[PDB]
Amino acid sequence: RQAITRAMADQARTIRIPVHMVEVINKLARVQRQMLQDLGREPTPEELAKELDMTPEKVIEVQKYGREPISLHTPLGEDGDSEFGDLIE
DNA sequence: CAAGGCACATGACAACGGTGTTCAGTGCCGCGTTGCCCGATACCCCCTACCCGTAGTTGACTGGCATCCGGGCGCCGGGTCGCC
Repeated sequence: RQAITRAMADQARTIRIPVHMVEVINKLARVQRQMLQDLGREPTPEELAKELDMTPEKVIEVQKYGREPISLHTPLGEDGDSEFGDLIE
């Protein structure tokens, strides 16, 4: 499990995330999932911040850092021929 | 009636008038040309806060994934095993 999780942290995401940011983001994600499961509603950012014990600015920071790129070579969907990489200047 | 004698003016004669130049000197009064003076600015230091990588964590826990069909259409071209 150690080797597998190290590999997932260090080689899964297109934009590399440090291992301890990786555990921070997965911790906040799983606990937020628990918040949704308990309260049955999207938790407010301040409540999440206190649950994580960090301040809201770190919450927003890791939330924004925990994304993944979208591929240009995808159909635009407006038309089959068109692709996303041919619409951004 | 002709010749000789005195008045006023006249051909030049310099020297003043008044004013315009001259090289000359020295300033007069504006730009500059430079010594300070500071003032700010780049650039060494020390401290700790936090990012990021490495290394453990012992009941047991021993093979996955969901595919894929209504192209359609034809040809090439090779493989592939029956055929006698």
